[PDB]
Amino acid sequence: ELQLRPYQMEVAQPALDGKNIIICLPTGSGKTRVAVYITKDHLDKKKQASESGKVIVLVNKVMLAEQLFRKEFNPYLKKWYRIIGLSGDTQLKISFPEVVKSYDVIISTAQILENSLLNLESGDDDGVQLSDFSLIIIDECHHTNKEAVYNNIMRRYLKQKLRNNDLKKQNKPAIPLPQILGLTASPGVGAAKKQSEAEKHILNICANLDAFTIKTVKENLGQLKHQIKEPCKKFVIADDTRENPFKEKLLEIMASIQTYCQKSPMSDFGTQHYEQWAIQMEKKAAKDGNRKDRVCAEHLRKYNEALQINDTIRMIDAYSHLETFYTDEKEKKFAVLNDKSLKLDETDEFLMNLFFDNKKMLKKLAENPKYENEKLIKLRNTILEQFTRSEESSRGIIFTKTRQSTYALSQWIMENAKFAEVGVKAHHLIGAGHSSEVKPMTQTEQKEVISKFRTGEINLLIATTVAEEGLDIKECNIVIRYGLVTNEIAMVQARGRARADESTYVLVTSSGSGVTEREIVNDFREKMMYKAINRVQNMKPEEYAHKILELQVQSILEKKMKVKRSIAKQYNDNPSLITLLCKNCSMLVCSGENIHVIEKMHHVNMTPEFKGLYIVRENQTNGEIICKCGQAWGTMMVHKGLDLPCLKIRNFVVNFKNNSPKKQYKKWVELPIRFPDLDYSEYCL
RNA sequence: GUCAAGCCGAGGAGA
RNA sequence: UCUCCUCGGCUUGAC
Ligand SMILES: Nc1ncnc2c1ncn2[C@@H]1O[C@H](COP(=O)(O)OP(=O)(O)O)[C@@H](O)[C@H]1O
Ligand SMILES: [Mg+2]
Ligand SMILES: [Zn+2]
Repeated sequence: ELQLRPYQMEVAQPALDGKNIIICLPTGSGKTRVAVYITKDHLDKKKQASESGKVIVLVNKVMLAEQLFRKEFNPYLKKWYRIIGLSGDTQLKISFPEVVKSYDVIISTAQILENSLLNLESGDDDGVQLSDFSLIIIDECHHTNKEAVYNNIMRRYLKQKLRNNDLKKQNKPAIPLPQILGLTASPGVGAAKKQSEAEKHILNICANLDAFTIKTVKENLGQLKHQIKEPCKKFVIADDTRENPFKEKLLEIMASIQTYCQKSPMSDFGTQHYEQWAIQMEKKAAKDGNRKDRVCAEHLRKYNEALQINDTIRMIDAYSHLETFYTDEKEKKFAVLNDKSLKLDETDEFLMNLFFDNKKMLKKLAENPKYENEKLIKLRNTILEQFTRSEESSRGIIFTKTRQSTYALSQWIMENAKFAEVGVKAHHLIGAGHSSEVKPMTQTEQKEVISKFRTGEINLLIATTVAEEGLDIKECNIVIRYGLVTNEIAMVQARGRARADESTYVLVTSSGSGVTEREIVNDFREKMMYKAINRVQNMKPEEYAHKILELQVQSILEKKMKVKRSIAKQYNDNPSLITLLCKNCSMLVCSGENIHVIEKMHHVNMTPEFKGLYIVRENQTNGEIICKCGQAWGTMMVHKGLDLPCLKIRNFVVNFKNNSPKKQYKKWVELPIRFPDLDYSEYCL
């Protein structure tokens, strides 16, 4: 039933007899289909030889497992073989190693594999080896770089390859390694300023995958072009000539707080260097115990966030953001005040009497349809133009950086009627990150959105970086780029998603940022890498071989050194040689001896002395903890009945017993000293 | 069928 | 060395 194309045949041809190789063709050229044909050929070959053989497909995401368990492998190969798709959300029943030798055609998110490998290498948890396979197939090879996921697998593969080659000249017995087929669209250039460094990068990839060719289509090209096309590029620039009543109204507050602080930014309001200045200022102030300087740092950081979204989003969203923030703040203050406690503050009183007195005003200055936003009006024009031009023949995708962005966009495009009168149904899309003010999403919710859009029930999918790679849509036209430039790969992989006729690509930039600049940079890199590929394809085989062997050895030796600096590198097993203080206030909290651990992940104290100090701010089981001063400390945790209040070290501050170089660490794993697990013998009767 | 929390690794961007 | 964003994975719990 599965049908082929000609160029598919010629590009596949060498892989059909050994030849572990790489492929790169433009998006939507049957890469999956040619892979599927190679699967069928491989296994039929191994059976007609009466030999054993199995296949593992690797992706770098969680949708693609079921994407390709639904649409391309399973519908064609169900008859002759069993198939199974694995991800980070499919509740298995057996384990991974057992299904290595049960279903015979697997598909996996990557890290499942490496987990099982290092389990086989560390303990007796069953695990798996590479000799338990006959073929690895890869999608989106180009992530094979410095310390990525795929790279560890290929490091182990190359190590065993060199062992095989050392046994080539020492013994007869050697292990037959599995074949490797890599697929991509752009192997991509890793930050090279020239054509030659880019060539070197291609060779680094190819040696990190044990390649022999690339096999770009050149012969059967008319077939491609009559069958495949590209969109038309389009730039959309918009400049500001407004924002003096609102934006400057906030820069006013910034100057006011700085003149309350006596601290010079020495840079511009509304950027990242200003942020970094505030961050280091805060870290030093907490390293000094100085209040009045960390706190305006944190607030000015919030104002900078508000400005940076004001570069992208209306006044109203930032008003909402800081409304949530100071709402939480006043909640903490009232919770402290409402707990045999009488005291008042001077800083926080100043900040709040500075803000809330302008809260109503800024809400009044928020709602103004005149200067809503340049880029937003521009996309209104672009969108409505397209969705009027197509007459129900639309399928939309939108990209951006953050998620709060996406939520606001979906909300507001549900609000406005010019978008609803056309009936451009909308929904956003994100990866399962349980960290935001935003409400997170679920895997099943993601898949339902995929199905509703492929159904066409949604007309525009707002998507974060989960949606550059994959999402084999049947046919869509309109894709855009809301003020985002990362590299050449995101550009090309998004610019080729309109798998349909009369496709378009768009960028939406502000003139006050080097964005279209990097647009052109990525364009040049795209032109550059094809020339580099044409160079290496015409390379001599023996010279190619020598170079890839060099780079294999370089990758393996680099691992070893990165291992040498990580043998221990910090092994002071100093249990309680510290004191943890609060960070806002310089209030002592705990020592190291009262601390214990659960699950060898979570660090906690479980003594009444730490108990009778904090407050539980209400929304109910997982409660949030706060300080007496007003600092947030941690979250509750009900572990085996024990109501242990766990915390985050990033909120607290260090003070050693020896000489007190106060520091911040941002996470537990970084620091040297060790804490023990908690024997439950305590807290009994 | 629902929800919450924390931990870790990696990439990209910027400085 | 720092920051931001993003992604993938792992455990605990509650309905
Ligand atoms: N042999 C074939 N004949 C016709 N169309 C094909 C064939 N093989 C694949 N396709 C088309 O290719 C599309 C899949 O492209 P795909 O390779 O998944 O994109 P990407 O390369 O970005 O992963 C499908 O929509 C399908 O219609
Ligand atoms: Mg693909
Ligand atoms: Zn405190």
